[PDB]
Amino acid sequence: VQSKIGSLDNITH
Amino acid sequence: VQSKIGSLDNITH
Amino acid sequence: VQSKIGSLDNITH
Amino acid sequence: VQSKIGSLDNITH
Amino acid sequence: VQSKIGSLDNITH
Amino acid sequence: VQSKIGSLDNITH
Amino acid sequence: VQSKIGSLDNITH
Amino acid sequence: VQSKIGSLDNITH
Amino acid sequence: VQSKIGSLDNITH
Amino acid sequence: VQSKIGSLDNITH
Amino acid sequence: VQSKIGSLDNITH
Amino acid sequence: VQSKIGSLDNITH
Amino acid sequence: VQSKIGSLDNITH
Amino acid sequence: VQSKIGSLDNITH
Amino acid sequence: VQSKIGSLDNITH
Amino acid sequence: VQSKIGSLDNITH
Amino acid sequence: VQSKIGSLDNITH
Amino acid sequence: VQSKIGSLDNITH
Amino acid sequence: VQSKIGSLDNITH
Amino acid sequence: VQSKIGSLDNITH
Amino acid sequence: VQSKIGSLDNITH
Amino acid sequence: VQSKIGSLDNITH
Amino acid sequence: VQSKIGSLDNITH
Amino acid sequence: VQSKIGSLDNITH
Repeated sequence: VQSKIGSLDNITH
Repeated sequence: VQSKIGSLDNITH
Repeated sequence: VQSKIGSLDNITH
Repeated sequence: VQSKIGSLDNITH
Repeated sequence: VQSKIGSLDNITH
Repeated sequence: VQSKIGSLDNITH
Repeated sequence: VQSKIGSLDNITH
Repeated sequence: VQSKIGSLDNITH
Repeated sequence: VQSKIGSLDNITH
Repeated sequence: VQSKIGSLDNITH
Repeated sequence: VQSKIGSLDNITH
Repeated sequence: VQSKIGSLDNITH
Repeated sequence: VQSKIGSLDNITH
Repeated sequence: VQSKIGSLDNITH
Repeated sequence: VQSKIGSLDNITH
Repeated sequence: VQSKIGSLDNITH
Repeated sequence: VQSKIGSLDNITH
Repeated sequence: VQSKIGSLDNITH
Repeated sequence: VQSKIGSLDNITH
Repeated sequence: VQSKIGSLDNITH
Repeated sequence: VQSKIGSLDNITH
Repeated sequence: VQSKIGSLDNITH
Repeated sequence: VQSKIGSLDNITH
Repeated sequence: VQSKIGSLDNITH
């Protein structure tokens, strides 16, 4: 509700 | 509800 | 409801 | 489910 | 569930 | 569940 | 979503 | 979401 | 979310 | 019962 | 019962 | 019962 | 399941 | 389950 | 479960 | 929900 | 929810 | 919730 | 209910 | 209910 | 309920 | 519901 | 519910 | 609920 997700997994290999 | 998802998985190999 | 999805998986190999 | 979601309700008497 | 989520309610008498 | 979440309620008499 | 309400009831008596 | 309400009830008596 | 309310009830008597 | 009701599932292999 | 109700699941393998 | 109700699960292997 | 009802109402008038 | 009812109401009038 | 009811109400009038 | 599941009702009026 | 599940009701009026 | 689960009710009026 | 089991497995080796 | 089990497994080795 | 178990496992070795 | 009610189960290895 | 009610279980290894 | 009610269990190794 009225929320936001920028990212969950940023995986740099 | 009135929410936003920018990204979930950003995987750079 | 009144929501938006920009992206889910951005996979650069 | 059986809710009121993302709505506007105006009443005048 | 059986809630009022993200709504506006205005009443005038 | 059976709550009032993220809402605005205005009443005038 | 990205909308506007100018007014709902304009009443002159 | 990114919206505006100018007014709902404009009443003149 | 990133919204504005100018007013809800403007009443002149 | 044993469902997926209004949910989001993302699986990356 | 044994469901996924309004949830988010992200699985990266 | 034995559900996932409005939750977020992130699993990275 | 594997049960028996002899009688429910015996009404002598 | 594996139960028995002899009678519920015996009413002599 | 494996139980018995002989009677509930015996009413002599 | 609001049901009668495997029950017994006896009503003498 | 608001049910009768495996119960017995006897009502003599 | 607000149920009768495996109970016995006898009411003589 | 009013039944009988003589045997299930008679194994001779 | 009013039953009998003579035997289940008779094993001779 | 009013039952009998003669035996379950008769094992001869 | 999802039960084993008034049943017999025999397993031999 | 999710129970083992009035049942017999025999296992032999 | 999730119980073992009025049952017999026999295990032999």
